[PDB]
Amino acid sequence: PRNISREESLQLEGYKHACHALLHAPSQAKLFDRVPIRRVLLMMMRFDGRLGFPGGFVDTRDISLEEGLKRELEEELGPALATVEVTEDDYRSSQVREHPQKCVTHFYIKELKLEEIERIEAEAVNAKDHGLEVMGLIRVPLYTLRDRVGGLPAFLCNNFIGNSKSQLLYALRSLKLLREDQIQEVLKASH
Amino acid sequence: NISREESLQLEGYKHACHALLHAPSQAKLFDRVPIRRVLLMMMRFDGRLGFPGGFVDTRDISLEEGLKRELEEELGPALATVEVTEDDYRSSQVREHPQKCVTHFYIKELKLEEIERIEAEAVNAKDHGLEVMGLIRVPLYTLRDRVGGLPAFLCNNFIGNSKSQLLYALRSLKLLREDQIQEVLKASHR
Ligand SMILES: [Mn+2]
Ligand SMILES: [Mn+2]
Ligand SMILES: [Mn+2]
Ligand SMILES: [Mn+2]
Ligand SMILES: [Mn+2]
Repeated sequence: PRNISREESLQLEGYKHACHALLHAPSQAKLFDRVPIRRVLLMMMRFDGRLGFPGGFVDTRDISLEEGLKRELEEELGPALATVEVTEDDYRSSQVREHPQKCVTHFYIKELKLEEIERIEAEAVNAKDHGLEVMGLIRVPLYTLRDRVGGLPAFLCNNFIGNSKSQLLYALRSLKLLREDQIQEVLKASH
Repeated sequence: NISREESLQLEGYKHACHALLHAPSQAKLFDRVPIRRVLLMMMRFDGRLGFPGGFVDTRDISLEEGLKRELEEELGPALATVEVTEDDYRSSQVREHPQKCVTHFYIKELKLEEIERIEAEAVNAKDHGLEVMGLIRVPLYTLRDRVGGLPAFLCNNFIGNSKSQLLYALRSLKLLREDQIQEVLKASHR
């Protein structure tokens, strides 16, 4: 999994493209009324039994990266996304590979209002892809519990698709949620 | 393992109840792979997968009344009308080095629409976004690559003897035979 710029990857020939987004919102809620949730981050159980971000393959000879993302989000997350514009401003990074297959993955990150996230969750059951490609929506625990494992560390022990584990860790950094040491720490507690 | 009447009068041990709710399904994945059955589990606040339910004080209302409560709390209001009776009981396990606990497992077949209504109102549960970070369905099939679906699913991080219990259910409901179950774990483990 290699880093590459948007413009450079879009000039490539014979590559498959995918788009995936992290939809997130701040929250004041405290787990057990003591542990702050801080922010809601959405991921999913996929048909293949792995955790992933919503999104999928985009044909760039046909539609833009944003256009492809939009369609796949509405299919996977549901009608509530018709009110949700993920634009070029939301674009973050692009990784490329040639093995097993020549594949470029794009990652977006988009902040929403809490009630937006909540509407998305409420309406996900009505998605075309519910109970098929998408087996359920999930929130990422951002805290470590007193036992030093429960929460994010333990969650990172789940089974992730492609580079999704790495994209999330990037977002944790990008959104200033965890310091590099906190991130390294979480990864150790995870074993 | 353990036993029900042997378990319910221990001494000091803490008691928990969890349930697998499931329904038959005609749906097919890529218009190819049958779903067969919809089985509910969840992502917990601690980052692990588990069944809904929780602790129930043995002296404070029956094992079923503990469960039904923890169900409405975690899965939501829809459950008030779910009837998780004594006949829905299935097993108990004893542990010690952890907290000394008795886990009671319950399997109850519902109608699909009922599962659908449970997933749809789950976002209204007292514990949505607190104890319960989201419901999921258990993929029962195995993909052409012979890893995706259930075997990949068993590599996720499960609480307690949650995995154990699920394997039990799959045999309990004649969903997979013992060798098929073994095939799945051998694919899973690697
Ligand atoms: Mn997808
Ligand atoms: Mn898709
Ligand atoms: Mn409880
Ligand atoms: Mn509970
Ligand atoms: Mn619980």
